[PDB]
Amino acid sequence: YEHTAVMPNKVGIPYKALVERPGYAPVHLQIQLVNTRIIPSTNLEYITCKYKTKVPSPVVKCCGATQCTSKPHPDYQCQVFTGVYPFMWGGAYCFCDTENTQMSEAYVERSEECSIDHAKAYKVHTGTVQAMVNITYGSVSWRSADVYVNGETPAKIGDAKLIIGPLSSAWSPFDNKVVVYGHEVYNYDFPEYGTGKAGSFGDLQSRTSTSNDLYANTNLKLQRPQAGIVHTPFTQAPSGFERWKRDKGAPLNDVAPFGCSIALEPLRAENCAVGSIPISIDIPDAAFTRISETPTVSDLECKITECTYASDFGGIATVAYKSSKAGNCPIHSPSGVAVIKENDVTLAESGSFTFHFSTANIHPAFKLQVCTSAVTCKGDCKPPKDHIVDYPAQHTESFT
Amino acid sequence: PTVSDLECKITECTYASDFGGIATVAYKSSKAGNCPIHSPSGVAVIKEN
Repeated sequence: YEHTAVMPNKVGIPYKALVERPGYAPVHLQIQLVNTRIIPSTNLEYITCKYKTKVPSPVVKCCGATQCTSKPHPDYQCQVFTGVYPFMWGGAYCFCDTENTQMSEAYVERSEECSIDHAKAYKVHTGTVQAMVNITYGSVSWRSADVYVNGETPAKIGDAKLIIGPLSSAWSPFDNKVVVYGHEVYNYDFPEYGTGKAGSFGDLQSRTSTSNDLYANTNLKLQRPQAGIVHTPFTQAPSGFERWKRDKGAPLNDVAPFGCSIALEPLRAENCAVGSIPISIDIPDAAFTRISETPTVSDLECKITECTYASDFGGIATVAYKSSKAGNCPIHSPSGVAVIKENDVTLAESGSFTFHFSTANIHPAFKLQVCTSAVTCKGDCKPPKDHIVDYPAQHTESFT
Repeated sequence: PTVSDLECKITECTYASDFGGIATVAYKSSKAGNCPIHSPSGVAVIKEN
């Protein structure tokens, strides 16, 4: 009567199920968990990415105490070096003949590559989550409502009233703190902004793009510019945009107990083939077409016309229908066991009518609930040789 | 899918392997359509494709 389904996510080739009803004709669902998306309430904690030591010009004090005055960008590396007297054409600027100093100074500033192609941390909370889901319904055979994933607000679009969620499209495998580097979202904790994570994620930590301030524990180490040369060499640990895609933590575009893949995101959940959104529909008696205002199919028999073995649509099977009433006649197989493209089958008494479907097996022995009548549409399913369709129509290859 | 019932009897035949022998067949089938035929021994050689 009210076909709940926490059936595997599908997004690539919709899956189908059947509301059995004996008072009224059974009515189809196409439960398309196409968006398993998230709407976190979040906070940009820090961009990370490979640095650029766009050095401030060294505040060289050569004697009379060394003074290095700081300029914008917290975490300011400055190191005196002696035994080098500064030349640039043969020149000098140092102001002792008892000290030959070259004082190298370097701060971290965001790379220009940080602007475009970069890692991005987040403090991720559940927030005001939502997902949209198709239910084909009645004999209208389409309605795709979008409601909050937490139940909360039902919405009746077409015949069915459709409730999406609770939470199963409101969380990805994110932790509270996550760093993201590419497609791959990395469940990488840190104790808020203001912390140092050199040689990992948060080596650079800018809270603004095209930075003028950041926190850069990048393991920045100045070395001696030997032979009276004036330059600043920067020795620095690799970043969250120099690797961590094979020095990976938990690479979410390659792992997920949410059964999804993830991109460079404040956390959304792309392309889920399992991760089941628990779907709940409130379908009144009205939402069905009634038993005697539809056929009640009696004397039916099913045989293939030609099924296709593959969890993609194309399998067909005539059913030599014959009933005791006439009308419209919704059809569907019980669950994703056979996923039927035809939400509705036309029915005339003593005729024969092919419907469309998809199977996860070579024998199409799925019941089809033809307006208060099951029938096994057994026969022969000739595969399309080789299935390259991205996901199974069934929803997880649920067998007929 | 499977050819379900049928019975055959002459409508005057040949005593010869010349093609001229005919026989009506009260055919019936799981689904109506075409049905290629030939004797499965080839003792009757059938001109009907």
